[PDB]
Amino acid sequence: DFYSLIPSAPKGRFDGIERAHTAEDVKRLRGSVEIKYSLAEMGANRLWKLIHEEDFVNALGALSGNQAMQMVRAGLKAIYLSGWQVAADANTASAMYPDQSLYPANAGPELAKRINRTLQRADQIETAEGKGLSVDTWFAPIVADAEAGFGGPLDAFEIMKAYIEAGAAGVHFEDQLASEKKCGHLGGKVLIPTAAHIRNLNAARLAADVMGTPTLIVARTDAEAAKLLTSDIDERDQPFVDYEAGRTAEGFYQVKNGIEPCIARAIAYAPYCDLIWMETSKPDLAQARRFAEAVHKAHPGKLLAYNCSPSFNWKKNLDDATIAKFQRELGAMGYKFQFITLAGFHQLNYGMFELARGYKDRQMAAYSELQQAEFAAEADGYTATKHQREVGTGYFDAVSLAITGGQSSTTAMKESTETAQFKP
Amino acid sequence: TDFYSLIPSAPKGRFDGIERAHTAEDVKRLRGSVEIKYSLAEMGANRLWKLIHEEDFVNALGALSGNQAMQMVRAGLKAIYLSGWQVAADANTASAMYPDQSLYPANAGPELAKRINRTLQRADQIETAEGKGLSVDTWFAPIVADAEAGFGGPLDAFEIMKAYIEAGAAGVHFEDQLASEKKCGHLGGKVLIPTAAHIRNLNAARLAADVMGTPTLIVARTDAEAAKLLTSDIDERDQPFVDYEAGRTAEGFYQVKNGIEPCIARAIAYAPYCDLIWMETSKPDLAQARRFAEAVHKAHPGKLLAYNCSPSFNWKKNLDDATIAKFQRELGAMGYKFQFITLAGFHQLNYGMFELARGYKDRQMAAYSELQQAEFAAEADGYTATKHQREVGTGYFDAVSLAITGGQSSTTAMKESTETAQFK
Amino acid sequence: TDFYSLIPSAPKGRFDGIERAHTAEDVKRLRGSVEIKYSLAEMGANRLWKLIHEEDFVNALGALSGNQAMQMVRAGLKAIYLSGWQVAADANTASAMYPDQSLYPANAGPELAKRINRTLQRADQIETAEGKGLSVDTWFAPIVADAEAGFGGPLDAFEIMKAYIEAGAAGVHFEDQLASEKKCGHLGGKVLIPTAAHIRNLNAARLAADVMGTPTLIVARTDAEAAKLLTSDIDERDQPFVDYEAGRTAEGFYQVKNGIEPCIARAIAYAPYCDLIWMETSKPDLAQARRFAEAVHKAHPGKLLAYNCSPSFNWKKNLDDATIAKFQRELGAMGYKFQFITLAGFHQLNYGMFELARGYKDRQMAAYSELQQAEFAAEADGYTATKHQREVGTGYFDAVSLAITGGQSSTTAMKESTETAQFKP
Amino acid sequence: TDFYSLIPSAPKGRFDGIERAHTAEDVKRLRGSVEIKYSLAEMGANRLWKLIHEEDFVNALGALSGNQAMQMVRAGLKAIYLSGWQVAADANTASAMYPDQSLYPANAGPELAKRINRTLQRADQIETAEGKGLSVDTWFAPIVADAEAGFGGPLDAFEIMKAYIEAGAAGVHFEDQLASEKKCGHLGGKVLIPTAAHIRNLNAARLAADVMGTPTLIVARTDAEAAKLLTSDIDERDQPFVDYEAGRTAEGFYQVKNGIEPCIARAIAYAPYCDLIWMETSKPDLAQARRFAEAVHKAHPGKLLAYNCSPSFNWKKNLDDATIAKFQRELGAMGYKFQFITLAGFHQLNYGMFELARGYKDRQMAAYSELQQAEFAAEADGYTATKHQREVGTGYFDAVSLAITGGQSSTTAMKESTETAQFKP
Ligand SMILES: */C=C(/CC(=O)O)C(=O)O
Ligand SMILES: */C=C(/CC(=O)O)C(=O)O
Ligand SMILES: */C=C(/CC(=O)O)C(=O)O
Ligand SMILES: */C=C(/CC(=O)O)C(=O)O
Ligand SMILES: [Mg+2]
Ligand SMILES: [Mg+2]
Ligand SMILES: [Mg+2]
Ligand SMILES: [Mg+2]
Repeated sequence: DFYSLIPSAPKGRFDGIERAHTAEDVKRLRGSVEIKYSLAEMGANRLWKLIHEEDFVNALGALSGNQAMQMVRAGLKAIYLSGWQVAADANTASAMYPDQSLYPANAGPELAKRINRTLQRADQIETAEGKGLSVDTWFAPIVADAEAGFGGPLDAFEIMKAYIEAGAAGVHFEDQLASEKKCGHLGGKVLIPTAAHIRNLNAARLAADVMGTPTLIVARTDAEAAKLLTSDIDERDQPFVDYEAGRTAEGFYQVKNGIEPCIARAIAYAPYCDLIWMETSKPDLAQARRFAEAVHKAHPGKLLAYNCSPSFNWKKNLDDATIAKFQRELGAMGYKFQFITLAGFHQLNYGMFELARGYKDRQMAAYSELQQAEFAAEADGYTATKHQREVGTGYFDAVSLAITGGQSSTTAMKESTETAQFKP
Repeated sequence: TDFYSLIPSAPKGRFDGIERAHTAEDVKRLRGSVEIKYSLAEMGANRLWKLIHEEDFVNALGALSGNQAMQMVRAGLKAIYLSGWQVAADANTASAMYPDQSLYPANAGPELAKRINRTLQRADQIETAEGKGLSVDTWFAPIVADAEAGFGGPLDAFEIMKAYIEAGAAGVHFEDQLASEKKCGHLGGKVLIPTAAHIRNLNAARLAADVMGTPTLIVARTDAEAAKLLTSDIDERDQPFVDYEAGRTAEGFYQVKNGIEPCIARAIAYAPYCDLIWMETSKPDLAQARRFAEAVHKAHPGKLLAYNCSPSFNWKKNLDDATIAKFQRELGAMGYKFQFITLAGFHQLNYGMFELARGYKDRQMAAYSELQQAEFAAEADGYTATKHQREVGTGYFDAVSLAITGGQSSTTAMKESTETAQFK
Repeated sequence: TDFYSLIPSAPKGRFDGIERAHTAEDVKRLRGSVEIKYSLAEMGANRLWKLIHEEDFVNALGALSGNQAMQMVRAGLKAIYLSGWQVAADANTASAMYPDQSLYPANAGPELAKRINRTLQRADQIETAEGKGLSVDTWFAPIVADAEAGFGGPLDAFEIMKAYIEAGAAGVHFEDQLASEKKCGHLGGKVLIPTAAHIRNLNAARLAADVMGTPTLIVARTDAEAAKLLTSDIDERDQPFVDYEAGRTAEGFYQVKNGIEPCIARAIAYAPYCDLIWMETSKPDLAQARRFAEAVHKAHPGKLLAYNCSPSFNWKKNLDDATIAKFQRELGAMGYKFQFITLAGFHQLNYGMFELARGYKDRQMAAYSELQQAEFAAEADGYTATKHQREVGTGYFDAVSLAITGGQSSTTAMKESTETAQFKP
Repeated sequence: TDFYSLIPSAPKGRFDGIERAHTAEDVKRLRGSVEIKYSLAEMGANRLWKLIHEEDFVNALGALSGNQAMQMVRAGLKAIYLSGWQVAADANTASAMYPDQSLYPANAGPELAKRINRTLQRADQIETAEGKGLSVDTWFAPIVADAEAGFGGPLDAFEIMKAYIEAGAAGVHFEDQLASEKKCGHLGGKVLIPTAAHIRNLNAARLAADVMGTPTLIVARTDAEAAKLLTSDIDERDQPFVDYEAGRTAEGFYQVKNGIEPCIARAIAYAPYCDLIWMETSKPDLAQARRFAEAVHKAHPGKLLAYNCSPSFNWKKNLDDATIAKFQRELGAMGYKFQFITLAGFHQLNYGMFELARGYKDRQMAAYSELQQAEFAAEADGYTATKHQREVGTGYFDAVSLAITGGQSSTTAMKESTETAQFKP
C-alpha cells in the first residue's frame, strides 16, 4: 500500500485521501534507488502534528531566510512562502514582477531552500554553543506557493518535486489558468475546469509518492471572484456558466462567481488534498463560517486554510474587537492554517522607507534609534543586535579551532568590536 | 590616444591625479574588437562623480534587496550601498547564511547589484507609464558595491570589477586583506597583504574599468587600523611596522604594529590608484577621522574619502546625542564625501520581522493591522507600498497587455482588484 | 509616429510589410525614462538581417554550449541556432534532463544565449590580444533562439523576448502551441492555440523588441501539420479545420484536421507580425516545402521562410543521397533563407562521448591518443583546440596579468606550460 | 570516541590508517541537532570504496555535462571524473569561458556534480519504468570531483566539501597550491603552500564529511613536481627544498627545488589525512610513477594512489604505441587505482563539433546524415541516443501523465511521434 512507499508517514496520514494512481505506478515511476529528503520528511510530519495539535497554526509570508529565522525565534511554529513575494523581490529572473506567474518556475523552491539553509545555520550555532536551543525547533515547516503549477499536470508534478527537494512541508495549487494567473485579490482571473484542477492535485500527490514523502497538499479555489472559465467541459462547472453571455474573444466562458462555486469545487477537491482554501474578497467571519459548514457537511472535520490577506483594509472592514478575535474565531471553525501572505513585503518595505527617511533627515540619530530599539528588544528574545554571532561567526570560529587543534591565529570573535562593545 | 578617448563618457578631469600601471595601448589590445555599452554603469559612475563633488556629503545605507534599495531612493537618499557582509548573511549565490569571511561564491555581489538595478528599472517604468513625471530625482541612484579582497589575486579582482560593471554598479571597493582569511572590518584575525600587492589589485580594477570603457569609481580600503598580521614583509613600505621581535606565526604570517600610522602610510601609497580612500576604524571617533584626513591631505590635497558608519559600533556607548546628531555633517566637512551604514538593511529587516512576528504570535491580526495603519500614516511622507499591487508593477503590466491587445484584453488585473476597491 | 526613431540601429526598410497592434506612443510610454543599450542584440539582429538577404541561404546547427558555438563559428558557419529541446535535454536552469515539453524554467534559453555570447566574446578577446587579425569574419555570429510557446500568455512571451535581447540573441521564434501541453514539433499530442492567440504572442514579442529599442528578428512557427488538438474554436479562421463530429476531448480540447492546409492559412495570418515563417513537417519533403512557400508567397511575395532540418527524421530512410546532398540548396532557392539542424549538438555530443567511452573501456589510453591524433590532423583545416590552454584564454589572461604587473609577474602560466613544451610544430 | 557511529553508512575498516585533527565530540558539537541524509553521497562513496579495492584499477573520463556522463556509464565505465578545468572552460556559474586559474565562482563544481547526478537519475527512472531491468550495473556511477585549492582557506575547503556532498559526489580532491595563484597542473607559475597548510585543508575536508555524516573519499594532490615557488618556508618539512641563496621573488615567494623528491615528502606527510594520493607530472612516465609509488609505499604500505592521464601531454610524442596501450594497466599494478583523463570531455566536444560544422559548411545535410548513420551503426554496441525522445525521458513522462490521468490523457507524446514511426527496429 502507500504507507510502505512513504515510510515516514504517520498512522492515519492518508485517511480519506483518494489517488488516481496505484502503488504499482509509484514503484514503476520512482527509479531504482532510495533517496532521502530529510527536511521534507521532518517538515511534513511536523506540520501534520501541528495542525492537529494546536488550536490553529498561524504564519507570515517570508521573503528571505533571515525573515524566516526571526519568525521562528519569536515563537511562530510555521513559515509561509508567498509566490507574490517571490515575484516582487525574490525570484530567479532577478526582476520585480506583479503576481502573474511571470518569474521562472524554479524561483519558489529556490527560496524554500534559502529559508531551510538559514534555519540550518541558526540550529548549528545554538547546537555548537552547547546550552540547548532557544526554540522548540529551528526547522519550522514551510508551506509554499506553487501557484497554478506553471502549466499542466506534468509541470505541477515537477514543481512539487522541486519543493520537496528544497525541504518544503506543504505546497498549495490553485484552479487558475497558468497563462493568466493572478494574485487572488486581483481582477481578471480565469478558472480551469474542476476536473483539470483535480488532475494537478493528483499530479502533486504522485510527485510526493514517488519522492517517498508525506508532503501536504493545499487545494485553493479562486471561484469567489473569478468570472471567466477556460472550458465548460466538466458537468460540475456547467451550472455556473452564463451561456446567454457567450464566450469572450479569447474563447473563455463567463461564470457566476461567489461562495456557491467555491463550495462545489472545494467539495470536489477534498479527497485529493489535505487542506482546502477559498480566496475571499473581504475578511468575513460569517462567510468563512458558511464555507466551513458547507464543506464539513460533505467532509466532516476537513482541515481548512485561510489567507489573512494584506490586500484587505483591515480597520476599514472590521472594528478592533473583531480584528483581535479574528484568527481565534477562524480556528474554531476549522481553519487550522492561517497566514498573512504579504507580511514580509510590507514589513521590509515600510521599515526601510522609514529608516531611510529618518536617515536623510537626521543621519546617525535615526540609526542609533534603531540600534537602541534593538537593544530594548533583547529582553523579549531578540539577538541580532550582535550580528556577528547571528550569522554564525562564532560557529565558524569553532569549526576553525577544531580543524587546527585550537591553534589558528586568525579567529574572528575574540578581538571583535562585538565582543568589546556589546558586553552584557 | 589617451584614456579619455577609451572611456567616452568620462567627464573632464575624471582622471586628474590618477596613475595607471598599464597603457592606453594595453587597453585596446585587451578589450576585444567590438564596442559593448554598459549604460547603467556609465550613468551611475558619472552621477556618483557629480554627487560626491557637489554635495556636502553623500550618505547611503546598505541594501540587501531590490525593494530595500527602491525605498531608499523613494525616501530621497541619493546613493545605494551594497554590503558584502549582507550578501554573506542573507543574499548570496550559495543560498546560505555566512559570516563575513568571503565564504560565498564570487558572483554573489554583482548578482545583487543586478537585482537592485532591475527593481529601480521597474520603479522607473511604472512612473514613466503613469505619465505624471518621476517622484524622485532619478530612480537610478548610483550603487557603491563591495568587492571584498578581490576573491583571490589580481585576475580575480579584474573579473569581479567587470562583473559589477555589467551589473551597473557605479563604484567598487577593494581592501588590503588576504582573501583566504578575509574578515569583516570589525572582526579580529585580519591579515593584511603587502602594500604593493594591494596596489596590484587596484590596478587590476582600473584596467577592468578601462577595458569595459566605463569611468567606474574605485575605493581603496585599508584594514591596518586593527589588523595585527601580515602575509609577507617583502615590501619596504610595510617593514617599519613589522614586529620582528615577535617572530612569525605558525602559519608564517608576520606580526605588525596596528593603528592609524600604517593606515596613513598605506592610504598615501594607494591614493594615485583609487578615487576614494577608506580606513576601517574600531570606534566612531571624529578626532581620529580628522587626523587621518589631515595626514592624507598633506600628501594628496583634496583627496576624496569614505567612512563606514558601522552598526558594529555601539553608538550610544561611545557618543552622546549631540555628537551622534552632528557626526556625518562633521565628517563631510573633513572630506568624507561618501558615508555609509554597511549593515543597515540587515538590522532593519531582522528587527522589523522579529517585532512583527512577536506581536503576531501574541495578538494575531491586531499586530498586522498596526503595521498596516502605520503604512497608511506614512503615505503623507511619500510612502506608497501600502498599495502593493501598483508598487510591484501590476498597473504597468496592465498597460503592456492593453498595448499588445489593442485595448481588448478581458483579463487585466487592477480594475476589479481589492486594491482599487479598498485602498482609495 | 515613427518606429525607426525608437529603434536607432534598424536599417532602412527593416520593418517593410510589418504590422503592429501598438503605437509608437505606446512604446515611449512603456520603455522607461532612460536609454539602455543592448549592443550584442543590435549587432546580431542587423548582421542576421544582412545575411538572410545576401546569402543564398543561412544554415546553422543547434549549439548546447558556448564551446560548441565557438567551433561552429571557427569552422565558418555564419549563424548559431539555440534549441529549446537541447536546453531541456542537457542545459537548463533546473539542472535536470527533460523531454521537450516546456518543463524547465523560462529563463533557461536566455541564460544559454548569454553563455554562447560570452564564449564568442572570449574567443574574440584572445585573437584581438594576439594582434594578428581574426580567423573568422566575426566571432559574434547571430544567434537564433527558441522561445517555445512563450511559457504562458502574451506577457510571458513579452518577458522571454526581453530576456533574449538582454542576452544578445539576434532572432527569437514563437510557436502556436499551448504552453501547458507544449511538445517537440515531431512528438504526438500537440495542442494548438487559436490563430488570434498566436498573433497576440507575436505582437507581444514585437512590443518587447520595440521597448528594448532593438531590431530583433521574430520567427513565427506553426505546428498545425501534425497537431490534432486545439484549445478553442473561437477564431473563425480555425473553424474550417475543426472536426465537429469527433467532439471535444475530456480536457475540453477541440479535435482538428491536421496538415498542409491549416499550416498555409496560419502562416498567411501570421505573416504581417513576424520576419520569417516556419512550419514544422513530418518528413523532409522538398515538394511540400515548395507548395508551402508558393502558397505563402501568393499572399506575401518575397516573404522570408525558415526550415527545420530535423534529426527527428530518419534521413536515409526518407531520401536518397543525391536528394540529401541538394536538400538545403533547393530550399534556399524557394525562399527558406534560414535553415537549421535543431538537435545537432545533442547528437554530436552524445555519439562522440559514447564512442570515446567505449574505446576507453576497451583500449584505455590507445582510444584517447586516437582522438588527440585526429585533433592534430584537423589543424590543417583550422582546428585549434588541441592546444586547449590557448583555446580557453590562458594566453589572454597572461597578457592581462602582464599589463597589471608592468611585465614582471613570477606566476604567468604559458611560458613553462606543457602546451608550450610538447605541442610545438 | 568513535567516528563510525557518526557516519552510519561507513563500511568496516573505512577509516583504517586515517588520522583526524578533531575529535568525535567536535563532530557532534558542530553538526547541528537533526539528521539530514545525503543518499547519493553515501551510495557513491561506498561504491567507489568497493570499486578501488576490487577492480584492477578504476578509470574515468572528465565529463562536462550530464549527457556526457550518461554515455560514459552506458558504455560501461564505472566512475565519472569532474574536472575544474572543464568547469572553467565551458560549464561554470559565471557563464564565461575561463583558463584554469580558479576564476569562476566556488559553487560551480558542485553545481555540475548535481547536474550529472540528475541526468543519471533520469536515465535510471527511464529504464526502471520500462520494467526490463537496467542496461548497466548502476546508473549512479561514483563521481570524483575537483575542489581545486579549496577556493581560499580551510573554511573555504570545508564549505566546498559540504557542497559536493550535498550534490552527491563520491570523492573530492584538494591540491597544495595557493588559491589566489591556482593553475592547471600543467601550466607554469604554480605556487605551493606549506605542507602544514595543505594538511589543514585536508583536515577541513574530513571534518566536513564527518559533520555531514558521509564516508566521502578525499584525494590529496601535490603540485610540487613542477612548482618552483612557495608562499612561506615556515614548515621545517619544506625547508630542505627551499633555494635560500636565490632569495624571495618580488611578490615575496620563496623559490624551491621542484621534482619528485618534494612530491614524495609531501605525499608521505599527507597520507594519514586522505584516502588517495596524486602527484601531477610533467610527462606520462611509468618510471617516475613507479618511483613515486615505491617511496610512498615504503612509508605507507598499500596506500591507494591516483593518476592524471592528462590531455596536456602529447601522448604519441612521449610514448610508443605499446607503452600507450599498456599504460593504465601498468599503473594499476603499481597501486594507481583511480586513473582519469581530466580534459576528455572538452576535447571530444570541441573536436566533434568542429568536424561536424566543417562538413556541414561544405556539404550541408550530407554531413549530418553521415553522423546519423554512424549513430545507427553504433546501436549494435549499445548506443541508444539515436532515439533522442526516449533518451531524454519522453516515454517516462508519458507514463507519469498516464498514471496521473488513469490512462486517459489525450496529449501523450510517443505514440504518434516521428521517432516511433521512422526509427522502428
Ligand atoms: C495576492 C494574494 C495572495 C496569493 O497568493 O494569491 C493576496 O492578495 O494575498
Ligand atoms: C563588517 C563591517 C563592514 C565591512 O564591509 O567590513 C562592519 O562591521 O561594518
Ligand atoms: C523537437 C523538434 C525541434 C523543436 O524545437 O520543436 C525536432 O524534432 O527537431
Ligand atoms: C589542467 C590539468 C588538470 C587539473 O585538474 O589540474 C591537466 O592539464 O590535466
Ligand atoms: Mg500566490
Ligand atoms: Mg565587506
Ligand atoms: Mg523547441
Ligand atoms: Mg583542476
